[PDB]
Amino acid sequence: TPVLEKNNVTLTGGGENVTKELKDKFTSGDFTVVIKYNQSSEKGLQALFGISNSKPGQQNSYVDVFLRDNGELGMEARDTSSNKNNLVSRPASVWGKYKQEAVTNTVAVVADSVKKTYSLYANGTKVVEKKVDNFLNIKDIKGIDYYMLGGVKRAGKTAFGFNGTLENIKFFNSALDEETVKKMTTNAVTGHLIYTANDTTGSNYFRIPVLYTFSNGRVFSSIDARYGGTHDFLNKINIATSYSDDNGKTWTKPKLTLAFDDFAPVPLEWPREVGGRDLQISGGATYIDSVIVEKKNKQVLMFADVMPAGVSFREATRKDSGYKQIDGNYYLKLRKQGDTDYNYTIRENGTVYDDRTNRPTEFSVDKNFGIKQNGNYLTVEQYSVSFENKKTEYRNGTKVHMNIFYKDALFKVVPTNYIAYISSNDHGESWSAPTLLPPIMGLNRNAPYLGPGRGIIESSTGRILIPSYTGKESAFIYSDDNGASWKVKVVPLPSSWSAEAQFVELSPGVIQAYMRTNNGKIAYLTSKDAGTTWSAPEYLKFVSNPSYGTQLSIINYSQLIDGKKAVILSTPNSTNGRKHGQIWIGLINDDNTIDWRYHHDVDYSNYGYSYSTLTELPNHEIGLMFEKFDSWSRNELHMKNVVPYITFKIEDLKKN
Ligand SMILES: CC(=O)N[C@H]1[C@H]([C@H](O)[C@H](O)CO)OC(C(=O)O)=C[C@@H]1O
Repeated sequence: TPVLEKNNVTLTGGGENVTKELKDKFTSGDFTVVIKYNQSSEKGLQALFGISNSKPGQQNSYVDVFLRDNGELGMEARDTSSNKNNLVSRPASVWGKYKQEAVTNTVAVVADSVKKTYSLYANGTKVVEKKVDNFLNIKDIKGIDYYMLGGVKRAGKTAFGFNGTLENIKFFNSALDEETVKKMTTNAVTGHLIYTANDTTGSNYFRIPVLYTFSNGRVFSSIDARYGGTHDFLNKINIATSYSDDNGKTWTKPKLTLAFDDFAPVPLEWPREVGGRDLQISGGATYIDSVIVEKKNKQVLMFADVMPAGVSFREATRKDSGYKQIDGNYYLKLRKQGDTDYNYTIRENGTVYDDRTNRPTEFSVDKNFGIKQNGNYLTVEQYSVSFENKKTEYRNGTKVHMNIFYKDALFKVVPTNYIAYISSNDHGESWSAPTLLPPIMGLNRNAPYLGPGRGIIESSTGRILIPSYTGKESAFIYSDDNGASWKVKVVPLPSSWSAEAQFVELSPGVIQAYMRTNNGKIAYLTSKDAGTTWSAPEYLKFVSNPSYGTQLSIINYSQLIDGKKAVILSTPNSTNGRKHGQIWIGLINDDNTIDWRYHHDVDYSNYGYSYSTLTELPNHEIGLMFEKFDSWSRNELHMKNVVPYITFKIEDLKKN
């Protein structure tokens, strides 16, 4: 039970002395503090409480828990005379505002001198636990004489003044156990996660959210389940899905939808320290960056990039499709172990052919790229990962089918990237086996890289359009036969853009592709013939981002706003990083120019905001899922439970 509990303490920098209440309560020196608070101003460094030596010369002798204006939660524990200075923290731990209101967060700190660890919790998640060599509890700091809410008394002055309301604050004179404190910090923020660390997927990490609303009124999500931290590469990544049959209120437990099993779907504690965060899973095959579209006949497509083990955006040969042309048909090449050339193709029924003799072999390749010999599966041992800061990838005794995308395969595909698609006839309950896309860029070129989010059906032609990019060009993958066959329009860009794009239709036959660039701006290209030819790029005047850029989301909206047809855009908007998420409403004019009339800031401007996805809910509200952190920063790698789902009414989005 609490040694002290206070409530509804509103403050604006000044703090409140509780020295009389807490002096003499902390017998061992260990402590737990749980704080339910909301901020009225996020600016500056703010302490939720402070325990200090207030006397002159002793300003580096204190304990506190602090909040930064970018959502970082941390704690310090410092002693002047021994020059001991502990700082434990994690970025992107709290929420600032939501729809014009200060957000209530619940955070906690645990100091355990037996373990020599400081632990921090926020909103149901243990955001960090750190064993420290120079551990300090309250009794270890010389001359503690001052205990304060909403600041730290340093040399008789109030430092780090907190602005807001401490709704409830509990001080305990012992280290409370992990599961209790997780429970105490659980609140409404906790329930905005669809995908959670070590849920049904087995993944501790997630990135690249996608939302889509189907014609039947189901709302559907896909996401990258990234098992080896959040690294784009190298990594072990599956695509997970989850859906809602009630306008987004409740969601199904996540299922794996695209996955390889050369590594198992298991939780790994990826090291965040500078010395380990660069580590990667190197040996594992991957699906990455999903795109969803619903056809006119209500069948659903999902596309994803496919990386064989060892291959990424970085390693993939750019000069080979992985396909061969034989009598006007395209067939995937394979290289057998011990050969240097690619002497084999996969042809009809998955039969592996020796191209030299033009004869079928005894080998075949199944619908999931698994290898058979005489109609029986070849096997390989699955890998596990183990730590200590010593990472090892090792064979674990479990047998899985040998696969042409694996490290230990007898027959291997060219080490480049591919695109695969799967189809569903039951709005995402079940999915067909993956089909690899044919060499639409040419035989001597790797496939493009998907622009995550959604594709579209252009209404005047029924053309299906899937966005992708090469690093130098936009690659608009399309089908004019309701998805039976695919072509591409390649459009050279002004520079080396990572041209992650999304489409909107302005009017029949007129589409725009809005995309990331390498120049700091969002570009948009216009076609007035349903995607066949594209104008020169124009740029939005009101977004200004770092040169590297970030993925965006833009969707058509079904209902009139101010009597006009509308589009809705989600993007970060800050030259300081992947920060300052905004939702913009653009109203289409009769001449097909857009009036960008409204914008809404999702949280405060220094809070993290990376990849995002929008959908129109059946009730005509808006669903938003996004990466509430900076996914470019090397400081914000390998963080759990940082991809929330939130919703807006149009009237909410009109404000800011
Ligand atoms: C296929 C792949 O690697 N996709 C990744 C993409 C890509 O590497 C970049 O476009 C190269 O320029 O980068 C990012 C990113 O947050 O910046 C996320 C994607 O998951």
